[PDB]
Amino acid sequence: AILDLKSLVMNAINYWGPKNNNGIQGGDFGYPISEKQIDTSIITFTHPRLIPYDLTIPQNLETIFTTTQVLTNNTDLQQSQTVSFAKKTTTTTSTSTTNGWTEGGKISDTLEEKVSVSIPFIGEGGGKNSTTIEANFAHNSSTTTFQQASTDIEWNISQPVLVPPSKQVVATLVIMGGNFTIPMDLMTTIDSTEHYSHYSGYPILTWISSPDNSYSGPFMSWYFANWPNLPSGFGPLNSDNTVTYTGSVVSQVSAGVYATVRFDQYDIHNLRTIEKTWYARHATLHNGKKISINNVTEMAPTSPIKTN
Amino acid sequence: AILDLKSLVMNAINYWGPKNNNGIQGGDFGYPISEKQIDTSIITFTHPRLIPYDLTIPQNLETIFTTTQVLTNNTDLQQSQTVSFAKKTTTTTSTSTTNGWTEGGKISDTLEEKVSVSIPFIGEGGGKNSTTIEANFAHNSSTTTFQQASTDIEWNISQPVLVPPSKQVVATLVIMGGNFTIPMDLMTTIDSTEHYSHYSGYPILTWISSPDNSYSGPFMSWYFANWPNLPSGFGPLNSDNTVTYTGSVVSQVSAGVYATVRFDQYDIHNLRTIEKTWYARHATLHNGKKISINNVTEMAPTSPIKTN
Repeated sequence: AILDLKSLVMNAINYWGPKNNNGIQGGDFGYPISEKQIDTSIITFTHPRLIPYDLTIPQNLETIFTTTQVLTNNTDLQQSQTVSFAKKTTTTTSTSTTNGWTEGGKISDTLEEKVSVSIPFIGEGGGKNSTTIEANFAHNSSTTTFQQASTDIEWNISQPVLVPPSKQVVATLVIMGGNFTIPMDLMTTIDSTEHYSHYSGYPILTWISSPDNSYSGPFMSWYFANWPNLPSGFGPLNSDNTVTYTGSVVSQVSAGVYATVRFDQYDIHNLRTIEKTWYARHATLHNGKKISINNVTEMAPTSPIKTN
Repeated sequence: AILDLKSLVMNAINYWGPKNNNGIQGGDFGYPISEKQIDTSIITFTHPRLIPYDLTIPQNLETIFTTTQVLTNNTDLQQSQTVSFAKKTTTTTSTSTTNGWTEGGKISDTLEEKVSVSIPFIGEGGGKNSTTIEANFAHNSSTTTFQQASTDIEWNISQPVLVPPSKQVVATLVIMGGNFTIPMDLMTTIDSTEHYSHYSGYPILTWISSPDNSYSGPFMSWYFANWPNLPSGFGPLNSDNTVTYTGSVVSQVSAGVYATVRFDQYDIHNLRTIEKTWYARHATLHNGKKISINNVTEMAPTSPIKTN
């Protein structure tokens, strides 16, 4: 859920109050306190670290783009022609918080960063492969509301094709992509714009004002970290006197994963019939790398004998 | 357990054999094959990555070292005397494999590296703290046998002490340490010293010799990665045609975590009775950092009022 830090601070203050006065020397804060004696706006959250869980179970892809180039040789000699595709697609991510935080119900500003994520995938023959994908992720620790982000990828596939005389070669670019749900831990460090240092530094999560408002006293992170019902997601006191909270996001990513080119040869005088179909030797991944076409089609690799 | 890769390769070869001859073109390998037709010694394991799980549940410490320095002022004036401790201790780790690998029962050579590990700990008042510890870890992917390593740490604690006339101040260094069980995933990449490339590169896990031994054929990682009973710990085929295996270690670490100094004041003419006990303002961590003494003793921090 979205934890309110103002409430928890108020719960901690009201727990320590009658027992040690929150370490404040003197004063009549009238416990329990009302949310007017308090201003938690001085609390800072470190910009969150996003830790993707690395997907392990291979997924099925489907065709998200197909296009064609036509190469013709109506000459007397074998020609060397290059097939060149350049296609921009857009990887899309939408992200909701499962376990987030705010301070006094506030809604913070959506942030956006690049995250490397593991993408295990199933080639067309059912072959199993492993790659990584870099994408833009938007997140908001303060709502469950989905935050969208987008990333532009260009697929550049170029290679030479050997076209015989009076043949037509048709090159078909196919882009395979899928839909992945990546859960990520979301990591933040609770600090403050103000400290009660003096012997060593302690973030002040809130000054506690007297009911008449004349004087005040500081509420230090020490009392928050050692509060016996501090929730499960808060870490212990760091060397810093800061406290780490670890929340959660669930992200959904929709990305092209790999591209192949298929060649189909025809004789220019009957274009109804394929003479010869073959694949480019390499499929191209989202991240630009080249892998063997056997990893993603129904052909197994193959070798002759070696007679020593 | 310790998986033998020679067996699994042999199981894969004997699975594919009758079906496609392991992609080898021609030849009568007599399936099933015996372990003489095969030499898996060409298989390489990438030097393992060790991924520590970050301990979350705070632990109790005990006193692993205590020593004293005695400061005396038998002069007429307040003196400024520095107390200086330099103590070498040794962090010890012992590590056994839960899920490891070898090739044909071989026992590889124990390796040793520095790993940063999370150490949550309970101060003397029951306060909860978070630090990190860098230690040497020895591991062997091929046995369950414990591998020990050791790391030398110096504790340097120096500060000035204010000693009144005709007082004795006794400074007591206390080092608190504990015993932590860190489980770690162990990560390796199966490659080969030999490749059947030719269209793209495939590690050869083993040449398969004819029964008469005249000729042979290569067994490529493709057949291993797509073998329907490949075990659960192997990842899919990487872009590299390598296969990632992820095993496990369980490590036990015994380390000092923090040091404090307590001062006890006496009058030099009765040394049976403490006048005044107080702490150095800071405890010192294993990694050299300084944290407030309140995080690790039974004293809560404290502030006066501020009258605006």
